[PDB]
Amino acid sequence: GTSKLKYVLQDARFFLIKSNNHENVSLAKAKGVWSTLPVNEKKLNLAFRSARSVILIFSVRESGKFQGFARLSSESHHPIHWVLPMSAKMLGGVFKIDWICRRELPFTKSAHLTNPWNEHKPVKIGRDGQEIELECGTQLCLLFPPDESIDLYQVIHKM
Repeated sequence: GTSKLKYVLQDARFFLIKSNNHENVSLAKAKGVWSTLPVNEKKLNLAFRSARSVILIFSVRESGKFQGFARLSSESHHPIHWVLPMSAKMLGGVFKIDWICRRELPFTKSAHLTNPWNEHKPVKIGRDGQEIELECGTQLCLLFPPDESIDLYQVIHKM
C-alpha cells in the first residue's frame, strides 16, 4: 500500500537532485550516502533540522527519468569513488540516506506536475538542489511504482 509512504511524506521537504551519470546514483543506492556541492550542502543541512523528513528525488542528466527517492537520515559529515564531472576536494560532506523507492519513473508520467518554486515549470525541470514545493513533491513521489523490497517501518522510527 501507500499509507506508510504518505506518513513519511507528511510535511516533508523535497529536493531535486541531478546527477551527471548513472554510476553516482548506483553508488548512492548501494551505500546509502550522497554528497553535493557546498551551496546545496548548506540548504540540505538547514532543511534536515527544519522538517520531519527531507526527501531527495534523483534524476540522471539526459536519462529522461527519475531513478528513485530517499530520505535524509543525517546532516553532512566529513571516501566514496564518485565519478566526478571537478575535484573531490570541491565536494561538501557526506549525507546518509535511506532509500524509499529505488524504481525509476519516466518524465512522461510527471508532465502534469509543476513546481511553484521553479516558476511552475514541470517538476522534471530544475537545477541540482532545486526545492520542490510540498504538494508537487508529494504527488511526484506517489507517482513512482511501489518498491516492494523496502520496509518503511524502520524509516518511520527515525522521524
